[PDB]
Amino acid sequence: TTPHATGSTRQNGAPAVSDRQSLTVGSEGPIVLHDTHLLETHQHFNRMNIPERRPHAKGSGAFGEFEVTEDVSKYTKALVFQPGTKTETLLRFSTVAGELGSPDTWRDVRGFALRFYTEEGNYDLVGNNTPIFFLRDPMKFTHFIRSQKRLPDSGLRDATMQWDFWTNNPESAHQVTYLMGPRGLPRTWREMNGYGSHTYLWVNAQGEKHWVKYHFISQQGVHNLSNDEATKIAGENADFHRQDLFESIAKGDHPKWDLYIQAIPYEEGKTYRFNPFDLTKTISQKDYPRIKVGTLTLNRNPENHFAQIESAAFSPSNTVPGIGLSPDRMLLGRAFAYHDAQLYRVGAHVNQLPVNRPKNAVHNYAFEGQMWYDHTGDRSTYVPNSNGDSWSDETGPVDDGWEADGTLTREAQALRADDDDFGQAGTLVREVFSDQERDDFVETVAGALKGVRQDVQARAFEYWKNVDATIGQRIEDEVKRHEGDGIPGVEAGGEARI
Amino acid sequence: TTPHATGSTRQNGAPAVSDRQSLTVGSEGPIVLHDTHLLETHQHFNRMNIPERRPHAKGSGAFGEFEVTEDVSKYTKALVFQPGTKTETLLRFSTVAGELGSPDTWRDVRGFALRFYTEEGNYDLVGNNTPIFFLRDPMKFTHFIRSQKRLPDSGLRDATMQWDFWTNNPESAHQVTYLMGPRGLPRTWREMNGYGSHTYLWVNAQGEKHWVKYHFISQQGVHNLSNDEATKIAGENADFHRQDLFESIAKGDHPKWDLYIQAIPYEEGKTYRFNPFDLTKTISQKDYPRIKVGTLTLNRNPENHFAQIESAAFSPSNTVPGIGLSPDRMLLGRAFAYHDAQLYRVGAHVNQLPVNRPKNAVHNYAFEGQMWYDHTGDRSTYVPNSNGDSWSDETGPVDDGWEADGTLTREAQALRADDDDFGQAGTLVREVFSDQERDDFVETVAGALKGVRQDVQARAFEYWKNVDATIGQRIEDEVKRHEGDGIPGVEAGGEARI
Amino acid sequence: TTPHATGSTRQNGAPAVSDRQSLTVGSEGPIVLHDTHLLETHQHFNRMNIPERRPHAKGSGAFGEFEVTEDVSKYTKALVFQPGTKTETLLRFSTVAGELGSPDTWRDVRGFALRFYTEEGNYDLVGNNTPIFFLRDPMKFTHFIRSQKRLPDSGLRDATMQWDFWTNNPESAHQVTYLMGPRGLPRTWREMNGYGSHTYLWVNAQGEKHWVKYHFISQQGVHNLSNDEATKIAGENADFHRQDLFESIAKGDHPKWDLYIQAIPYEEGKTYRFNPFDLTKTISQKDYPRIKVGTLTLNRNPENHFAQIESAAFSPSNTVPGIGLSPDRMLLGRAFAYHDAQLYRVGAHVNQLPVNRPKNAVHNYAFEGQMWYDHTGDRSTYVPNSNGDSWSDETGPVDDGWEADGTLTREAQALRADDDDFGQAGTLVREVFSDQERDDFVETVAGALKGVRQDVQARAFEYWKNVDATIGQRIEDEVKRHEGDGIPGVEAGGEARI
Amino acid sequence: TTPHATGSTRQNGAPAVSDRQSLTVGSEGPIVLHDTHLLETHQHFNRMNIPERRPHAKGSGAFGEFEVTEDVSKYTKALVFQPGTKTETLLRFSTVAGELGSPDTWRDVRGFALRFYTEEGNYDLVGNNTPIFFLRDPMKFTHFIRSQKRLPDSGLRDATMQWDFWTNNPESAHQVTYLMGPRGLPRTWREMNGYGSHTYLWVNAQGEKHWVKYHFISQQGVHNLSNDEATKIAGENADFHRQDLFESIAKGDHPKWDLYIQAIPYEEGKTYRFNPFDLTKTISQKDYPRIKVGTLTLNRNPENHFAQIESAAFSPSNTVPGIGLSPDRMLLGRAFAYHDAQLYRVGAHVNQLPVNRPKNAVHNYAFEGQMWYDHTGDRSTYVPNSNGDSWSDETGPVDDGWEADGTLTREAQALRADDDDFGQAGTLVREVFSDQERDDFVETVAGALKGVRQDVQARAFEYWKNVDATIGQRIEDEVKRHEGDGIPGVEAGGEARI
Ligand code: HEM
Repeated sequence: TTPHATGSTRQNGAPAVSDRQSLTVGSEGPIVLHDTHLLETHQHFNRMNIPERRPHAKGSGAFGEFEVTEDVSKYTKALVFQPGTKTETLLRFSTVAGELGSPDTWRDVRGFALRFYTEEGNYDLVGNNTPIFFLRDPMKFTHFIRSQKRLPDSGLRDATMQWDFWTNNPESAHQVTYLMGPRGLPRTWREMNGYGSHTYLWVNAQGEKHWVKYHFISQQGVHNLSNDEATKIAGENADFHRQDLFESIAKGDHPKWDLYIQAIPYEEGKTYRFNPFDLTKTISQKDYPRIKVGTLTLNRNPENHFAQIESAAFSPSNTVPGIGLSPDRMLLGRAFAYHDAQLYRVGAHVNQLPVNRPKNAVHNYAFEGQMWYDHTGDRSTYVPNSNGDSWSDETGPVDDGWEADGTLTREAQALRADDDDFGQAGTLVREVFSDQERDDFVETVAGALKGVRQDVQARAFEYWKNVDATIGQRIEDEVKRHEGDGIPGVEAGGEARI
Repeated sequence: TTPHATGSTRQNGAPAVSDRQSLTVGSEGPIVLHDTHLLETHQHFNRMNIPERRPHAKGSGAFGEFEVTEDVSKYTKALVFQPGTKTETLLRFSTVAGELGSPDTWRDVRGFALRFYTEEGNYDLVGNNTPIFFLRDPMKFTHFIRSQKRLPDSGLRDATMQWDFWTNNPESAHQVTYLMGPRGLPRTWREMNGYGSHTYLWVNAQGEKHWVKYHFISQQGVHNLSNDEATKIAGENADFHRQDLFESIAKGDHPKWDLYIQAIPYEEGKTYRFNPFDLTKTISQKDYPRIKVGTLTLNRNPENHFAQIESAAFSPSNTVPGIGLSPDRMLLGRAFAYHDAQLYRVGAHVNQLPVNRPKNAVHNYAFEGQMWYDHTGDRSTYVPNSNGDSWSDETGPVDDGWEADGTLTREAQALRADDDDFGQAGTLVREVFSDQERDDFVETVAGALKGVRQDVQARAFEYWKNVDATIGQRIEDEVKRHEGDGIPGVEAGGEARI
Repeated sequence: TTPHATGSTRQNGAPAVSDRQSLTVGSEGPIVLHDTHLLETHQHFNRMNIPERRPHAKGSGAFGEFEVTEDVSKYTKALVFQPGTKTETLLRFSTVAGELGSPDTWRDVRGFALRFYTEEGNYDLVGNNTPIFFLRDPMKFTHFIRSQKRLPDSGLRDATMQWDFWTNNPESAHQVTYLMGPRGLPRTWREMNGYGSHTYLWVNAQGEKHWVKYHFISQQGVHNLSNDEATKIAGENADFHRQDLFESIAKGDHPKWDLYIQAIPYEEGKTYRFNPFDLTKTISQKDYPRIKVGTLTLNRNPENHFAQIESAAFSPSNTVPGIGLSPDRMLLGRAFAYHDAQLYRVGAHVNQLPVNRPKNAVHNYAFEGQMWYDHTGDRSTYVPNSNGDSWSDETGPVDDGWEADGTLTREAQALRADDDDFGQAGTLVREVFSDQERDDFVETVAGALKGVRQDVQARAFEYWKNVDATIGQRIEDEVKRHEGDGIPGVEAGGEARI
Repeated sequence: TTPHATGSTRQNGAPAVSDRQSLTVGSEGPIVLHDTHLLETHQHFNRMNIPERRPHAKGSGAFGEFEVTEDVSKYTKALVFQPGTKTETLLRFSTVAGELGSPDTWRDVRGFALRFYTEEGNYDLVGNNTPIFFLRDPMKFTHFIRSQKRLPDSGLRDATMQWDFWTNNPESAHQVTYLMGPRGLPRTWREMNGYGSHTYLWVNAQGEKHWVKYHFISQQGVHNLSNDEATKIAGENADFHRQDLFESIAKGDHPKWDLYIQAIPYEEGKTYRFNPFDLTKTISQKDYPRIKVGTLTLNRNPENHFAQIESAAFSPSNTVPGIGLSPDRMLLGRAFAYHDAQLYRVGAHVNQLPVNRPKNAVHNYAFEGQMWYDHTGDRSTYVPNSNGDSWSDETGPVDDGWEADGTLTREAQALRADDDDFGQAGTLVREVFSDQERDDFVETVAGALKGVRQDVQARAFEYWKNVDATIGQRIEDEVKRHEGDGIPGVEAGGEARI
């Protein structure tokens, strides 16, 4: 306490005098321009909001730990996955389409964004609750997300727009099937699996390469809500998932996931009968079984949601030695996009905020800019230099690379032996779902098509029949009778929609 | 169509070639850095979101017309209110606390933001659906809004925080009573009244001054939802109000409001038994009756929600000759705050966007800055100048002013004869509400207090007993039995809250 | 060093691999999109620049110490000025009109911006190298600065614009005389005086008030350059002053200034024969003599110019207990303007950057926003609260206030007995300047008028004759003969100017 | 004029009342918070400055016209270069290293940024006044520019840093030779040549490809200043080039350049004895002669420098059909970097500002964002769509592409038969320069090395001897005697430098 303290300060540390009354000319007079405490507090209030994420605006998370319990050193040299290693983590969960204040229990994909604070940098595995996605080229991603959001005139979400996009981009079928099935509505984030989705590259100490898939299997099981239940919860508690996570950890109920990988030898990646670089494809566990790595535990709530969760900036570009990207076009687009969005959303120095700083020493050739908190003193700004300030200069083929040859083109990826748009979705509907799940699926899909413009409905019937003739007929019959579930978060029809 | 057209362009107008596939080295190869269409489209996608309004993030609106049907020329010289004048309008409706994607049917205040595109500038009457507010000094406003939003650790709304603030700021009682009563949940925006809330100054052609209140009385009546109904709708259709407005106008059902004023002679403003400059007070219609002015009709939907509604920037500083502010401290704070927030939210040149431009010629001493669309050529940048570029230089007392005298102070406004924190709220509960409304009010308030930390509940009981001894006891009895309604948008208790 | 280190890292702390070659498909192939090190480094490079200050863009500074050597406790309770106190300082010097890369030796005002890192907050005394300024109302300031900068079409500085403004605002005469005299061209920043210019309020422990002027008298003396010398230096070394300061401190030659105040009793401020609240007036040292306080020494160079000097954010609003503002309209405008500019220039959290943080604990009701480095955990966001998080709530007249009474008006300040626009300037020319200084002054002013549009020249002759009939005739005679010095930084005439 | 007009307005179009006095409580009282005209004007003034370009901050330009006078339709299908076509242009000239207010006559590269407003989009040819550059990989560019700017502690330019960079990157020799020769100091922008520097791709109507170099040969000749003359001018008139251009056009003296290309058949690009994709190499005019295209005339000054020149945003990504990029790594980096910098410098909608809009219709899949002036109404936001809103979907090899094959690598480009770092520079010194130019060159280079740290000087002597043994010895001898010219804009040595 200072001699003239009053209970709080202005931004310069001087006593604020009052947090409750403005500076006026007498009790009845106007406010004066030089009420600097009023000005500082209001000008800051007016700049509290930052642009929400696009997509995945609505979310929350927690800190935890990852422990390696198996030996996978033969597949990677990454320090984080070496035998016995324990690493601090941060995980943010999210929906995709909805904005900052939208209900948690809308039918949607969920994000599973995981950071490992490793000894050789921050390693971000930015996943979802599905092993696949709707698209295989990033040029389509902007269109997709806009189709999932709002009409330009009325500002409403619209199933007609969603189905127009999906039916005109049949590569979407595998993921749309997954979304419309039971897993479109997780009961809690604790009761859903996480996946890397993409094929990544692992490189071992000898330079040998494997293509890898990541699977985070919940120790709490996979539990889902019905459309009706999720709708009810959306009204009663729009932050049901956020609350559940925080309360579970606060009570000492720490959720866990076991990490497994699939590991494909380098050369087999080029010849496998499904394209591992096609994000719409899963890789059969019969061909490439899951191999255990270790266990993820979440055990610590944030102390400040905005500083630690909202301001967190995850990026697939945040690889570490031993782990690389792959020829998956969607992943390569992501390598650019996140960092770019974060410069706008948070700032040029987003990676100097405590939650985004690595544990190891950063020695990076970047200087100046707004809000530069940790400056580099008189370090040289150029390389090579004669001043003893180090730089990197490895030449030749990179350890996390691969080969390419061809002419510059814009075209679809070449099909492997068993690649198509509909086969894997079919397999899901026919072989994986139970009878009860198929019944629910029909009611969901028919519901999602209710009120959809007729020409778009007609294309949807052909789309679903391509997935499976029987399910597609069942959906068609129900839509023609105007039956089906209400879908939390979206509807179609009426004068304010297409 | 150009000779080499492909169906769409890049930002420079050159053909885009593809909106569907990225530029790769062969079909199987990586994406190249020089896919400039991928880069432009993604970099723009990443900068689509802007900071949401704080407060009043969730909203929508429509264009319309205001017609003057009475003669109020004796009270004001403002062109917009002269006999027979018809003026184009824009109205945005909103909630207060919730973010961009939050349900429309939460219990809350609603915004009623009205712009008139007058011949002498844009006149903004930025109102609410209540004639009063919770506070009488703008220093408290930042605290209030933060109390209505989320806890810093868990990110949840919390009734304990809301009641802690309200019970420690008893000036809030009049508005908290209004909010907890029937009008806290409008059925539609068409079925709610709008109010200026503040006293404004009107000045006539001779310089005579009146203090005025604005009242917009819905021709559709005032209709409200129950807590249970609003909760159900929040789940089923989070954009119920936005949809209702758009569909009603699209069908030709144009909602109307009649404008009335109360007009207090200048000197009587200083002596009236309730303080007209205290935003927590209504002015009795027995003392100062409502006088009709004209009728507001909404008749045209936006063609682009984001450009015309989200990017609209309303401000109480946007007065026109004949209409001024008043010694209401809250209004004086608002004169600064909106324009300031909009510089951050939209940009320095927010008032050059079409929706925010006036109809008349702007000749303003402001130049340069980012995104300066309409430049001033070689116009002089300073005054006086010898180049024939005009400026303003009226000296002496302004026509929309008043007197003040005193020492610089931070203290509460002096009480008029009948000013207090609780009397008007009481009158509402005892005399205005029906028996059924009182019964509902008890269930609402008791519900809002369920799970609230006990020390804060105890202060709430004293607060409600100060409003009315009988209602306060009824609330206390119900809270002690753990009864009451669920309140859409908020709750208390549990490990993630206070 | 990590096991896989390469000499530098990316922003996530992972090895960068190369700071010298991009990632390509073979040696001859294109750059791939996923060269994330290329992207991070370029995207940061592209965001290194921040808006330059307006005005005072060109500058540099150093750290030092202020030691109180006299007892002025009877005039102020401010901790920084209590007997024997030593306080760390930061001082930035600057010109006014020129941009970031403009020569240091243009004829101009110099800034003298001094921060004291006190035990009760950062106290900023943001002065100039003159005791007066050109204007007495902040509405004119924007116009003035724009007149000192560039024409809207050609982008050139123009003496015609400068004189058009000055001659149409005769309040400018006192400062224009000072600027055109010897002190318009300091040889070094070490060899110029600094001044607070404005009257400030000092309040002692008993609540007694004095109006104060600050004077920083250089121990190195006041030494100036001729127009010809300054022009030569502008070509040979555009950073002459910046270099001089850095080299002098590096060699151990620490420049010093002694601080003196003038102290006017509170009531005498209202009756003195020159208006102490008029920034165009000096206060006679015969009436109110200088009183010594202590000594300022600069002794430490920055380690990083951009982080410590460019990103420094000084503000007259940064008062501390014992020191307040005054009824000087220009000072009251400054209380708002600096903080506002800094939110745009640097960011919302400009006062969390190390150079701008106070030494004492900040407990301020501001939360969230972009680049929030030092978060407040779970501290309450509202007041009063029941959670033990303190706030301020002092009521009544503030200790650094004063009285006012009147109607809202826009008009000139009332004249004291001896106030006018020209008298003090005259006194300077007639009584203070030597014969040689008068001769130089004539050559400077005539030079500054060379090529000026004839109608503006004619008004300038009347202006100078009002200052002093003899000097004004001498200037007129020289201008009519087209004689006079070239003025570093500006000229008039020709097809690209007025 | 409106009935209540006062000579100017606020931003909402209402009369401003005064541009000269603030709103106070009586003449002697404080300024009130609700002086909204003071607030608007100051808040805008505070946001007038935008980040300067990095690099090429200091510049100016003019509009003009390009006329095709020859038939080059066999080489390109680009509309802009078809027989007889006349196209409106905008050209911005600039230096590179210096900031916004830095003198025009520093020794430096000059920018030559040319936009053609074509019928098929804006085509930007963003050149320099040299056919080569210092570097051949964009990873080095950030380092280079930072080396040309200021030391991190003192904020001074430093020749030691410049030479440390250049001598450690010997690829720089060709361009450093050009810069240190006569053409480092153009007398005017009218008296310098412009060059595209890079190889670009031209594609004709049949799909046949040629690699092209652009050369803009001044009809005013090439005229240069001495170091001493340029230094003198830097002091006397820091805006000498800006003024010269504006005055010449104003007087009707319209500067012209003739455009010539070199055209290399596609296959010969891969085998030519100098690498056409190496920006440090010129292509011999004996092997590939210059072919005339047409003439560029500048004939119209800007009406607003800031809106039309400062806010102009040029980009090499702004190609048009018939013109593509090439495998030059530096060009490929530029395709990303400009647009990125402009999003920060100006805004997301930089290409909606009038100067940056194309003449033809833009139909681009980008929506929303700050300051969106020209919205897209209810146009579909996704593709394909069933709503009649067109998109692009060309599949297969692009017309402006080429082939690549290899593994992902970071390494130097493979050498052609006659590629090295020093040979072309030599040829310049030995064969192109006259005796007098060689004498001047020695004095320039020796001057540039004066005061440079001895170890860096020693490396510079080896560097210059590699260019030419005789010139290198002459430079060494002069440096060891401490002789040489002063170089405008830079020096070395002393306590504030390396
Ligand atoms: C990889 C190498 C280069 C990179 C990354 C690069 C980057 C940039 C950037 C970011 C700007 C500022 C753009 C803006 O803010 O509007 C710029 C300006 C400029 N650059 Fe480049 N540059 C490179 C090489 C070159 C070369 C080789 C040339 C000439 C052939 C050139 C000519 C120019 C010109 C003339 C400007 C100023 C344009 C104007 O007047 O607005 N640059 N450069």
